[PDB]
Amino acid sequence: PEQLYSTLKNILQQVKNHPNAWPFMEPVKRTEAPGYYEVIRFPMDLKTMSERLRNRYYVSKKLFMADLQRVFTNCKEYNPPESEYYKCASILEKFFFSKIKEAGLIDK
Ligand SMILES: CN1CCC[C@@H](Nc2cnn(C)c(=O)c2Cl)C1
Repeated sequence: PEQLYSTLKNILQQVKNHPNAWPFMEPVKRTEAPGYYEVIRFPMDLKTMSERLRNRYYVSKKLFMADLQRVFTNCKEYNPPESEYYKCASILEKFFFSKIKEAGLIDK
């Protein structure tokens, strides 16, 4: 557990401090995206992920990876490809992928 928790903490740290992480630091507000919570069925953001991680809710890598991936896929499904949010999501998603591959967390 201690090795996994250490790895996941470092990953989320690097992701949340990335220059393209800013759109994902807090949950999407209804007022800023009317209808978001109708069309995006499972919202996720990095504050929520930090709360879940700190609460020791991620006893497997799989939940953590799925939640973090969904931050980016939600963004890239909702927003226009030419939007800054979409572009940030694409960049940060690639960073995320590099971090999980670096840690040996991809399925063998
Ligand atoms: C709370 N708010 C702070 C600024 C950035 C924003 N991020 C959004 C907003 N709307 N939508 C639709 C998004 O996809 C994102 Cl990432 C979230």
